[PDB]
Amino acid sequence: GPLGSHMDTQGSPDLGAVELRIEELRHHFRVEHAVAEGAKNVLRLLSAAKAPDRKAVSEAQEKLTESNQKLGLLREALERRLGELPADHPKGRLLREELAAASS
Repeated sequence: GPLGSHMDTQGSPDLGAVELRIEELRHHFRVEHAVAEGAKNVLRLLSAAKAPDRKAVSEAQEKLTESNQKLGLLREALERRLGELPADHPKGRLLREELAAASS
């Protein structure tokens, strides 16, 4: 096969491709982090009642667990994602902050 040219080496991975992956990962992170927080609100809400509903606590605990644990894989995903992106790049800056707000 004919080869031996220069495709012109760039720094960092392809931004266009990785940013597309960023969009969905951050999407997943947001949607889960939302209900993860929202569930803690619910647990506290019902736990502050002298007589909390036993079905409602199960409802909350379940959706809480899923999002909470998944936030782990979503976060560790984003951790390496932003680590390959320049901080001058808008996404890289905000993703670091959103992960910082989460736990990192």
